[PDB]
Amino acid sequence: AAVTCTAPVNIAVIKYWGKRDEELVLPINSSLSVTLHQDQLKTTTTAVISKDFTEDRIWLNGREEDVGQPRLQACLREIRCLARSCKVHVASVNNFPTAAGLASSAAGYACLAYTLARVYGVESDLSEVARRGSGSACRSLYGGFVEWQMGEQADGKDSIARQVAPESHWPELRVLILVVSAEKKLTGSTVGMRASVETSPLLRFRAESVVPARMAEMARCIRERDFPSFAQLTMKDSNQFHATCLDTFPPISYLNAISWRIIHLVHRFNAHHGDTKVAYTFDAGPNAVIFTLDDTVAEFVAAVWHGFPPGSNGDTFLKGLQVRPAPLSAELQAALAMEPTPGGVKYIIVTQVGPGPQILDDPCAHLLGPDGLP
Amino acid sequence: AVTCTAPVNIAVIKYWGKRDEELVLPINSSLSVTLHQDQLKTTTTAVISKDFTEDRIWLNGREEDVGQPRLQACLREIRCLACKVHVASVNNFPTLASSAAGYACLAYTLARVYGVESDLSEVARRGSGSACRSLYGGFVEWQMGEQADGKDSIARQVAPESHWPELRVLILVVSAEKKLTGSTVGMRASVETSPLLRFRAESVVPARMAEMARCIRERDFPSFAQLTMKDSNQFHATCLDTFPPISYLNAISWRIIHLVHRFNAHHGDTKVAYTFDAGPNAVIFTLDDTVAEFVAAVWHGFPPGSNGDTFLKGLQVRPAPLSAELQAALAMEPTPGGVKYIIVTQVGPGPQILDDPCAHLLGPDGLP
Repeated sequence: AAVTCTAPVNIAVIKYWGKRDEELVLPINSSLSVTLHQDQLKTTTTAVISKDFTEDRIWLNGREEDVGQPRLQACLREIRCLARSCKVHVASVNNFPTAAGLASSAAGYACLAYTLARVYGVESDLSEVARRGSGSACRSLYGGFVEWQMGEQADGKDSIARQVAPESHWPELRVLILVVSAEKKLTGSTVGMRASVETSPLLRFRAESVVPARMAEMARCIRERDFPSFAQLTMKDSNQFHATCLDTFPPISYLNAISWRIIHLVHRFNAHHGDTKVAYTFDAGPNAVIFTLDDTVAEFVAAVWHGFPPGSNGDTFLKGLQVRPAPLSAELQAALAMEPTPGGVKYIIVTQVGPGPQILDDPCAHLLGPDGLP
Repeated sequence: AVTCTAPVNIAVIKYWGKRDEELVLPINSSLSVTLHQDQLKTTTTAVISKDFTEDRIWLNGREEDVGQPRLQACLREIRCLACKVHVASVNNFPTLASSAAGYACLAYTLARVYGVESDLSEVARRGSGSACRSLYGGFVEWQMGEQADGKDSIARQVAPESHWPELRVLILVVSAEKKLTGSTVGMRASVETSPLLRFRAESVVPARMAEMARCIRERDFPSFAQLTMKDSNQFHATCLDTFPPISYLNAISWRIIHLVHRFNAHHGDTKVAYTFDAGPNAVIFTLDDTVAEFVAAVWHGFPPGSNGDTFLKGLQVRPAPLSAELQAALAMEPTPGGVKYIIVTQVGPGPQILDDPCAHLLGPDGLP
């Protein structure tokens, strides 16, 4: 009998950047993230076991990756090592474009750990299982606001994930992913964070005497639902992450011209309202992740539309949660003070805080057919 | 009736952030290289108007307000060292640190007009922080100082211009737009909001000053180059760690950066270095024997158009035809017009006194 689950992606507000152990995958600092809603973004994963299967084979979007990959190996190990009816088959897919944003690896391994976890009846906490596949994958194991504890034990056993606050905790929070125009071939995050660790004297200071306090401060902002404090912290930590990339040698560059016009749009927007109503955060690419409350989504989206008009359609420019087009104040439009960049923004994914991985209950949803694919 | 010229300089260990706004005192020391006045220079003529209504000043032919706070502070400071002066200035700096070159020249000229003993570090610093590093030639240091009265926050020569004859400097003037944030306001903002800047000044800069000095001393280019690049990068990192964040590097800046690393990688050695100030313009450091090839690399990366008739300025140099291997290694598609032009210079001497009677920027009045 096949089993199928779905998993979410998550956006780090206190960024994870740099490993202290590349083998067990342990971070030099802890991280705090927000789980996005599977209604909008998700990874579907189907697993089936045995009958003396034609080995262990895993499918992703179509291409039949290899089980030899050191990452899958480590993952397949943890689950099987935790199993205290042999061969396994897995097929997974997702609904987020490879252009969309990042955090696709985490989601994928989170769903992998969850699906297989229950293909063996593993009731245990499988953070370690997902972590070995993808560091930040453990944060996608719970819904709402999740932290990835760097861990203190060299055996990488306490470097797990824990919920800071459930989905229902902040019903008003909203998340926007602004997929920007970009050609620049980006350096990978695994390869790049390694170079930052080997060469960035500022990265060492960030982890030793900066993050710990920010983690605590951020957990506090979430419990109290203090947006301005949440927003500020998020921007300063996004900025510091990219700062350490610039301090790496050779320097790394993920933000492009569009990234900056957006950064500047957010600060001008906030200054006009004389209040921190919007926040931005960037991962290892130029796409912008925007955090804002439900009551300010429409006006802010109307603002990006003004700054980066798609060039007639409106269709597919807004995806996910429904946003009603709002008009722009003349004073607000002036405060933005920025000539438009047509096409600057490909499209906008609108979502909210979501739950942890889900278990499906429809046979028609299984990804693996009565044997293979589809 | 005195005319002088002063040079600009490029900091290799960046000065960024003050510990005292009024006295212009840094939170860390800095080291720069004095570029030759044969390529870039500010000319300043001061005349003690034995009797004219107030003090007047002209910059490139346009009269400015002698009431600017920095100008006055500079005036009071030197006028202290010892009357009723008229000043005129000009420079061949197309619209970098033209400000430091300006006060170093004003302080040096007036110093001669009033016949002030010596050491204009403080007079210059009060006009523009980095100006004090333009009072000496070669490789100069701006010691941050231990005294709160800031009398020991001055310039100190690390080596004369004759020390590294081979070193060359290129200034790639890039096409840019975004109204840049001024450096005074920018760095003040950094000191108030950037936690990485504090760590930079407390535990990084000090040691880097020592190694930079050691690289110059031993003419160890590759080490001098890497450190220069790492510090340019850390400066811009603390700018981004500022809240709101500050951005000086643009797309062309990054292409040039990538170009440099690729060039070095192809040759299996650090032969070129870049450093960026509060703007997207790139300052390149490289030895004399590799400028021709690097110039050709830039030309190929950013073709000037009109066969670059006015693409190369300063020290004459002909690009070296690029090999097919080098082009493939740089792996960069063309960016026509990316670089408006390249200025070629080298290490130069401190400010100079112009003995030619025909050089005065103003006769017995204040006009051409």
